[PDB]
Amino acid sequence: EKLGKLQYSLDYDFQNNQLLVGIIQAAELPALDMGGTSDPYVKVFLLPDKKKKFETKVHRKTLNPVFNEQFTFKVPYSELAGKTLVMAVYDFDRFSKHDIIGEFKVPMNTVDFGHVTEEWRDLQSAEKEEQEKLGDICFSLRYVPTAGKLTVVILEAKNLKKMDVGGLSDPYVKIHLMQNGKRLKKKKTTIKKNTLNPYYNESFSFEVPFEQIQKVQVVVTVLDYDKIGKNDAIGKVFVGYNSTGAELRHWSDMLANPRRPIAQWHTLQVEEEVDAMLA
Amino acid sequence: EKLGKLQYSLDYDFQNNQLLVGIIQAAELPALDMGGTSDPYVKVFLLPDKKKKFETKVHRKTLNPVFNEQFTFKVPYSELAGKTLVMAVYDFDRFSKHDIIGEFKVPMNTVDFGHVTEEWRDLQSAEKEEQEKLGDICFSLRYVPTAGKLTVVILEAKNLKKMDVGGLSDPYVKIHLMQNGKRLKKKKTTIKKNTLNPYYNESFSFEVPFEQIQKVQVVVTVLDYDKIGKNDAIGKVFVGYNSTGAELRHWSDMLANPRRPIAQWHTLQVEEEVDAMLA
Ligand SMILES: [Cl-]
Ligand SMILES: [Cl-]
Ligand SMILES: [Cl-]
Ligand SMILES: [Cl-]
Ligand SMILES: [Cl-]
Ligand SMILES: [Cl-]
Ligand SMILES: [Cl-]
Ligand SMILES: [Cl-]
Repeated sequence: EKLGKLQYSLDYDFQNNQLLVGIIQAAELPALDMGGTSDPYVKVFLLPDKKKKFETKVHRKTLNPVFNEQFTFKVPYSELAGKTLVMAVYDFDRFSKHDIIGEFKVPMNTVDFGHVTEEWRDLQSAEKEEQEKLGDICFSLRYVPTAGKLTVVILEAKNLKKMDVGGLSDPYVKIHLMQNGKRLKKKKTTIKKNTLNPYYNESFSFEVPFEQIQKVQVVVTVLDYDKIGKNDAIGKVFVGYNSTGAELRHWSDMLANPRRPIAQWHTLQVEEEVDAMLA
Repeated sequence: EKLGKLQYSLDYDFQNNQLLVGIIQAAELPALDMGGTSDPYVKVFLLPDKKKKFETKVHRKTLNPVFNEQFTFKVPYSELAGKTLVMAVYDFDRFSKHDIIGEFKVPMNTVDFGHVTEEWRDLQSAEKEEQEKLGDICFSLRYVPTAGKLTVVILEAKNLKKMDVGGLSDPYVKIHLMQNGKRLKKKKTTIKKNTLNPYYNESFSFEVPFEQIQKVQVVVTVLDYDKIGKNDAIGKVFVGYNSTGAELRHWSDMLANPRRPIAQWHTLQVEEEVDAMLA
């Protein structure tokens, strides 16, 4: 099955005890018949912990993307056995999908370290990818340059994780406007009870002058409401400064289409790893 | 004449007394040079400076590039009159074609500040672009990941500026391997006398382990030899970390084609402005 090639680099840096993964480029990706081209990007992670995933920038309308991106996994050399590098090429669109054009796995036991690995390898078929299920959140972003008004509409969520024993969840979403690690504003949606697919369609606005929009970050977190007890977050995602892949594309599209609300689905990630990226 | 559209943003930031220029995207670029498409990028400068230009990343094989890039010009509001913003869309080539697809000028006197300008405007015809003439330098880059060997071959130069009264120049080139503002190595070619188009074809090597190649910078400077007196640089250019446009493409191509020498012509820039970018 012809799915194209991926050029990558692999190297263990004994100095800083970290694995270096390079996503150079992909070639000959399958040509769509329902679209024409693809908006490819690569997710990079190490099994068995599909918690931490990295993403390349999403490339527009192409079957031969050149990424030139580097990623890092802090792992002690003596803990490499049992781990597998996964490089999945996704086809972007504003949906929850997970359209895996193809992928390439590299079991650490097949790698000759102490020498730099850099090569092309054919992409293999794959429908589902090892993923931690927390659900998807859907929201729209709209920015009016002149007025300096940022509008975030929390539309809906689906397949949320079950936070209530012998039940579902009581999901609510809160937004955090941030700038340089500093919390500028907070917002919270109403609470929906007993559901994994809440529908909100609640709009919120912020005042972000054009001279700042380029430095802020909008953090969206979905949590479960618990009357008697702590409200545990089920997952989060953020867009704006330093965001990557799909999140960066969402933010960019917003800036490219002033005055228009761009809606898009995002895959929720574990609160801990998203916080490290906002760090 | 159909040359495509450019979407840009313009705004004066009275807070930091600087002009903000945004190059969002271009559409319908004419299907020309290099076959089916082009490798577009935009040079941005404020006339009558002409000496300081900025460049967007070069986008591969496309007639509808989305840049999402921001640039800054520190200019006092009271010194804006008499200045013109120039946004020229070039088509990338490894030769010294300096081919302009189209351009769009914005005289400051036509801008209504105190309000964000963001729009599309058709590109206009243009052959030559206001340029400070210093000449072009041609060199090749080759990198061997495993061996950690970086090879720079100074091939030749052309149209060098005349540094000798009632004569031409006595050009020589020196290379600076840098890392984090720190000078790691130096190299110098032989000296060619009385010429504006010297031919060198001199090769040099550096030891840059794979775990560092991603952080170094190769600075190439062309100077005029003067026996009795100071050797004045005619111009320079650099590639690697933080390099942009054509320079970044050269560096990337090197990394994408290990073990192969990638040759390319570069337009020399004034020593002062290049140093500010290496700052
Ligand atoms: Cl293509
Ligand atoms: Cl690309
Ligand atoms: Cl690279
Ligand atoms: Cl939907
Ligand atoms: Cl293994
Ligand atoms: Cl293969
Ligand atoms: Cl593009
Ligand atoms: Cl933008």
